[PDB]
Amino acid sequence: DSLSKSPENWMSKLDDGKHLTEINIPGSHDSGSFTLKDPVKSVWAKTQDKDYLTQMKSGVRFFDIRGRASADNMISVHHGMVYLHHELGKFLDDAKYYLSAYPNETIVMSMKKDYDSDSKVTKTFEEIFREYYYNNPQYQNLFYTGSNANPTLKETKGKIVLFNRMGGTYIKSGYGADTSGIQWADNATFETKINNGSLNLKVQDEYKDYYDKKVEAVKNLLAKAKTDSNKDNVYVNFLSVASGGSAFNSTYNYASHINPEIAKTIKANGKARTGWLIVDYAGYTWPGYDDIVSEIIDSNKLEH
Ligand SMILES: O[C@H]1[C@H](O)[C@@H](O)[C@H](O)[C@@H](O)[C@H]1O
Repeated sequence: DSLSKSPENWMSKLDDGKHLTEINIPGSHDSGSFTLKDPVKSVWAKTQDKDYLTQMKSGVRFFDIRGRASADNMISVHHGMVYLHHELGKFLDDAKYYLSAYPNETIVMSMKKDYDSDSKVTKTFEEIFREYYYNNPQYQNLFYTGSNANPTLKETKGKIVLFNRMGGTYIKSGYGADTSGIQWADNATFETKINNGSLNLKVQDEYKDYYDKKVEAVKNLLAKAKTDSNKDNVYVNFLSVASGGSAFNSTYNYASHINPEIAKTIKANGKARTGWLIVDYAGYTWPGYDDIVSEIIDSNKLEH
């Protein structure tokens, strides 16, 4: 009866009546850094080792896309300064390709300008994205354009939904899609209203935390999500941290220690509300250890 035995289609099995906030959804942090292959330059920069398409087969439905405008018509996928060797449009095609395959899955694409734009560039990153990406003919059916604020799965089945960190946007469909974007606190657990007071955003993004204070920070959010069945609260709980949490040698190596541990909690809680977990090294499982993504998936309640 376990849903994650087949990660490619896990959503297609939920109740399309559910709001997407009410859906426990695994995500990858810094989703497109999988292209890094210099082991050295990789110690903190690399956060994933699969590609989008596998992340997807693997069960990942929240992607943390970091972008930089390198052209008025182009958004580069970056990790700060570090160009990650593809274009925004690399992600969108693979995703378009993928929903196209598993049409009853939905993806939440977060889009945050991680770096200043190149000198040629003139249009703002939001401008750049509203114009040449969201409002583009090629991606026309893919982006949820829906009127709703608490979008249902039924509504967004087959659509890339926006979790927008671009700031104020002239886009009206997705999460915090409105003129005042989403205020995000630097390095903190914090709460805000988005999409014009329709939804509350409760985030744990304490990315600077030392390793034990990180872990306590995710558990804290997870203990909030668990006992909150309000549709109008969205939870995004970042399991990723800087510097290995000051406890480890590499983001990979840090990853190896948080995920399994967080996985144990989630599993302890059984079928409860957990919100959206953003993990480094999504879909990587160490022999013996619980898998955070799988547990995320199996924490959902599906059929009575
Ligand atoms: O380095 C951090 C980390 O990538 C977080 O996941 C992101 O939310 C922050 O914006 C960023 O400053």
